[PDB]
Amino acid sequence: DPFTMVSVDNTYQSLERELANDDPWRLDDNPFERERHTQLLRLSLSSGAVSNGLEIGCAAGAFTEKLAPHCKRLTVIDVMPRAIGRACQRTKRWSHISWAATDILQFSTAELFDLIVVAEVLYYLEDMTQMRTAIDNMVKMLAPGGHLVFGSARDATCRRWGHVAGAETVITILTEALTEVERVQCQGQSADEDCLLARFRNPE
Ligand SMILES: Nc1ncnc2c1ncn2[C@@H]1O[C@H](CSCC[C@H](N)C(=O)O)[C@@H](O)[C@H]1O
Repeated sequence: DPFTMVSVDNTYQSLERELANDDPWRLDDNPFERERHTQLLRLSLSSGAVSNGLEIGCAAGAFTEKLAPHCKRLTVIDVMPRAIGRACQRTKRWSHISWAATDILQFSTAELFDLIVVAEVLYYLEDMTQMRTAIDNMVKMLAPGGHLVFGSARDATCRRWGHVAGAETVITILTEALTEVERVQCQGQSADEDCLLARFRNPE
């Protein structure tokens, strides 16, 4: 069925607009987003407590808040300063969270993480060369036994949203460097609410 979304000149403005909503991306108020988060957290916790976690793309901190109590240390990156601002207010009781306003394309640490969560973010990149670059970066920052928990709207949905690729395409690329340990589908009320999540292990 046909649908309507806000229309902007670039991805920065798209992000900035959602981050100015009371509930960005409806991540608090949408039962589908809550169920997605349940799956995302179930996958993240599959191996128990995390030593050094990374969250890539935090919106207003809805998932950060669910993840934080289970990581000894948590780092959170987001290309939008407004996302860091909203999320760190949400998680203020925790003293073990670090933040950086950076694009995943530009993020370079010597840090290795035993969990990287990358959900509903990689389709904002402009093309497949950027996705690969970001994926290589994520693979590089995985600890020798660590897991990567990925989630995304499907390819078709992503293409309807004006983006280049979604879940199936990224899973394919992820699989060249990493070992798939599990996956889950997540479906809501419409074609737009149809998500694939997969948990990958670093064969290392
Ligand atoms: N290239 C990029 N690098 C880092 N963060 C990005 C980014 N492109 C978009 N983002 C951020 O990714 C977030 C997407 S909303 C998804 C949030 C969370 N992962 C969840 O599943 O609920 C926003 O905070 C947006 O600002």
